[PDB]
Amino acid sequence: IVGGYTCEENSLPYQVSLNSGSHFCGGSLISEQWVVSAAHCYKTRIQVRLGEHNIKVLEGNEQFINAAKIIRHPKYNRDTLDNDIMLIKLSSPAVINARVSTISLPTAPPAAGTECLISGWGNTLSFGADYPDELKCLDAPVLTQAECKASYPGKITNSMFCVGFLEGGKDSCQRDSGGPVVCNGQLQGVVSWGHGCAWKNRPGVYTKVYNYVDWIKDTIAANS
Ligand SMILES: [Ca+2]
Repeated sequence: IVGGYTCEENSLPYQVSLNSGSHFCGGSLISEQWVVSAAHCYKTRIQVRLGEHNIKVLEGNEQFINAAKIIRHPKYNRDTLDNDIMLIKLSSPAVINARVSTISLPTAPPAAGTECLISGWGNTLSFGADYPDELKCLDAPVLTQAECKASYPGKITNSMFCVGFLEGGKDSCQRDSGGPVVCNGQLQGVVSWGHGCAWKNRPGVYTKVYNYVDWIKDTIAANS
């Protein structure tokens, strides 16, 4: 997250870190045993880290649980990032408590102009890279589809929407990928891509979670 602030500790209890030696992506806990992330974050083995604030120091609220199933959307396109979403089934359920808990799936799409909360342990620089120890947060609005499309002409599919600031300065970034965009208490987006981070006319592009609620339901039911 570029241009954000350090979140209050364990104030986003649905935020997870995907770890494969180091942190590499975010995710969102949607039930005791299931996480939503980006398909481009797939690896064959993933450890999910819940209850984190400082990802470098064991503070006492962490739960580390291996992924048992890692299921990309079957229409994920690895060139265009169309359908950039995946589900992770934990090998055992997380213990739900004040510091680890779920985020609701969305009941409607978010309107343009809605203020959302984006979070993660991704890069904090617009040129180069620096990764933080503590979870970062960003308050940002949903942009119109026309703004999204004008920012990335020919690249915005029907699974994508934009959130951010066309003037630049504040955005998600590398290793925020897979993590949440929450608007009015519902998971509306998955951090997906952009050109650079926090550049003018290059807002973040996010997967439209609302478009996948039925897919999530069905996939979970079939893998239970
Ligand atoms: Ca920690």
